[PDB]
Amino acid sequence: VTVTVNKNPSHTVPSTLYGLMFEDINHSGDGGLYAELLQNRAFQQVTPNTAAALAAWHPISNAKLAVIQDPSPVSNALPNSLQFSVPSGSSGRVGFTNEGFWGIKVDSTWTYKASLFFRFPTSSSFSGALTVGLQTNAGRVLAQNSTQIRGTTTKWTQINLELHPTASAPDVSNSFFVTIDGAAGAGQTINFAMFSLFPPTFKNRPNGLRADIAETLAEMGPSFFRFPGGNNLEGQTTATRWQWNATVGSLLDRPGRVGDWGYVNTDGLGLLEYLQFFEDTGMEPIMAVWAGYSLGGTSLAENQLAPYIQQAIDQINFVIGDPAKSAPAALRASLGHPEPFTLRFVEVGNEDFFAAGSYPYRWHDFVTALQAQFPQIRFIATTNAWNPVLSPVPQSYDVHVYQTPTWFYQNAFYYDGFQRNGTTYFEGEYAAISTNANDLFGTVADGRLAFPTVQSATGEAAFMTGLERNSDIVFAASYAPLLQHVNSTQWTPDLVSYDAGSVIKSTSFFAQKLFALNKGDQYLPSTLPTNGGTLHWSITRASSSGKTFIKIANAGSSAQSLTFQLTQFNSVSSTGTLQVLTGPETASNTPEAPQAIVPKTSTIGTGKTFTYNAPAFSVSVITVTTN
Ligand SMILES: *[C@@H]1O[C@H](CO)[C@@H](O[C@@H]2O[C@H](CO)[C@@H](O[C@@H]3O[C@H](CO)[C@@H](O)[C@H](O)[C@@H]3O)[C@H](O)[C@H]2NC(C)=O)[C@H](O)[C@H]1NC(C)=O
Ligand SMILES: *[C@@H]1O[C@H](CO)[C@@H](O[C@@H]2O[C@H](CO)[C@@H](O)[C@H](O)[C@H]2NC(C)=O)[C@H](O)[C@H]1NC(C)=O
Ligand SMILES: *[C@@H]1O[C@H](CO)[C@@H](O[C@@H]2O[C@H](CO)[C@@H](O)[C@H](O)[C@H]2NC(C)=O)[C@H](O)[C@H]1NC(C)=O
Ligand SMILES: *[C@@H]1O[C@H](CO)[C@@H](O[C@@H]2O[C@H](CO)[C@@H](O)[C@H](O)[C@H]2NC(C)=O)[C@H](O)[C@H]1NC(C)=O
Ligand SMILES: OC[C@@H]1O[C@@H](O)[C@H](O)[C@H]1O
Ligand SMILES: [Cl-]
Repeated sequence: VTVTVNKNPSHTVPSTLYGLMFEDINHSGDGGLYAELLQNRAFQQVTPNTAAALAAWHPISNAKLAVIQDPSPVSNALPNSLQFSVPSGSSGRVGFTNEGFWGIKVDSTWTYKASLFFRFPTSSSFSGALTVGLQTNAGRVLAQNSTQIRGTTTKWTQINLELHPTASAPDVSNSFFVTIDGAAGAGQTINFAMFSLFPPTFKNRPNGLRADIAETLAEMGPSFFRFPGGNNLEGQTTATRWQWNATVGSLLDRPGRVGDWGYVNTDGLGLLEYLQFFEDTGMEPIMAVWAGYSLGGTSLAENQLAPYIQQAIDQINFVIGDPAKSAPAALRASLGHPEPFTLRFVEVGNEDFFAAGSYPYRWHDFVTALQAQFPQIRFIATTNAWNPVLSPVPQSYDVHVYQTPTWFYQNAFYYDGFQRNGTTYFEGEYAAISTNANDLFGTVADGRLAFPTVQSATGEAAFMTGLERNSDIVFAASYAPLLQHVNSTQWTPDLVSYDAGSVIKSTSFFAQKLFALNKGDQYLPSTLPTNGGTLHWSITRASSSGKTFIKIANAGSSAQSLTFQLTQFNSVSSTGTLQVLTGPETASNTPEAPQAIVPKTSTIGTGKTFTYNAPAFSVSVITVTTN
């Protein structure tokens, strides 16, 4: 096919076109992006005196463990304590371990920060060292530090100890430990609460993020971060919804919540930590507010909304408000960030098409209130576009689609026929998730993708060329889900996967990265691809530099030739760069082969005419300079 490139741009490409979608799913927050290494660190939202309250915790030697409703808890938010009892007659090493989130990476190049709170409920004569550390799951100690404690300490006391491993572990099958001398401790009980173990964090942020994952997200050049959901915003019930205020301040005062994917969220990754990450990466937020619906099917009545609308206002004021004018903004200032953060986009609920009966009044009441307080924010509706009819008329809709790879290339013209009437569209969740059109949300045996494939990424890339062509009305687009702990998965496929020690960048991740990093501010119209065809392209140009990015998706099984005609330009560089992602149709990056499919960069001859053969199942970016 001959592709003629117009020199005259048709529209400005939004700064926001490519970004990320985040919720805590697949242990993407706790166990993932949030750097805390101990699972069930503070016994949040568990039932005292149950086995499940002890999840991730194990005795050393003859230690007796129970999670109790402490008569004197460390805080109101953390009513549960670990009761650690040493039997009479004990000796040697007695204590307990935490297995982490399916392991803990122990790296001698890292300093770890351990902490805990303790008290003796019964004043005792105990006088001896409390040791914390890291051990292999065979009990081989790799790091340790200690401090003196006294049985007379009957009020909560924090211990803070650094840990320096003597050797890196050969795998992630390691645990955190706490021990005392069994003879010194014989017959005694200690209550513990609010444990933590951190590695070095991204940008050395206090209470920050896991470095390899954070860097991987930054590597993709995202422009926005949609958060905190997604389903995990909604709760199963009003009472279990995400609440911003429960996520800010001291970790002692964060109660955690049962999230929407089968596990407790600590809310250690809370609103301020999200905002700091955006500062650290240059992303801007697309922040959701809870909108009166939860996943059990309950809509709050219209005459019930006011306190929830106020909570949304409070949430936004925490982000952007003048500290002198609201308590949430004063709180932001008091936590060390008096300056407002950026916030241009707020999403009202999540997937309210499932609650489209009540969304008209919820949308109306939330948006009229929020727009009145925040006249510069653009509010995004979550129902299906234009059905039901909302008031006020939405400026934006969030469109989600989970489909087959084929659907994505067949639907690259999704936005071409939309009216240009002042509405913008956020493709806030999309992914090619299955090869089985008859059972998209099924099992792997029934065609569900365990990991993105070259087929899925190239189908998505074809669709993305349509997002970029239609970026006069498409302002933002994010794959979902973003992150997956391979040891605790509720949804596949996911953009980036990991275990306790390493990261897997998917085929889809590379398609995302190639689109986001090679994106000009000008859209250059070109010969249209065949609507329904497997071969797609989109061309943009950087106004300041003339860097011109030709993005090509071949989502099909046939190689396809493209001849590019740039004769309208005064000049075209004599060479360009080629970045190509390709491989067998069903190839994936997996924990066992994490670099099976990676992009390749080379230099090609260019000018006013050049020919490229786009391989079967490929994403290609050709970069030339044009003036
Ligand atoms: C985060 O902020 C919200 C908003 O203040 C807090 O939620 C509020 O919590 C109070 C205390 O639970 C709720 O009050 C109770 O209301 C019911 C029935 O209307 C009544 O039976 C009780 O005696 C009591 O008055 C209040 O309704 C609730 N508001 C909302 C919007 O949920 C929340 O507790 C804060 N979270 C943290 C961790 O600080
Ligand atoms: C045990 O932990 C303590 C407390 O973290 C470590 O002492 C700290 O060391 C850092 C680095 O020198 C200092 O910045 C802090 O001021 C120290 N605090 C205290 C209270 O001493 C100590 O180095 C650790 N020891 C081992 C063997 O890991
Ligand atoms: C932008 O264009 C779309 C497409 O015509 C409009 O969508 C229609 O909206 C009405 C209600 O307002 C519905 O009854 C139609 O089904 C919608 N059409 C389609 C194809 O979805 C939308 O109203 C326009 N918006 C503005 C702001 O002018
Ligand atoms: C976490 O997941 C990883 C990856 O799936 C598991 O490691 C794999 O385990 C299977 C079955 O034992 C092996 O055949 C693979 O060779 C392993 N892959 C790699 C890359 O090591 C790991 O065992 C899981 N961890 C836990 C605690 O369940
Ligand atoms: O990305 C996974 C889920 O898909 C959509 O149903 C939900 O918003 C999201 O939580
Ligand atoms: Cl398919």
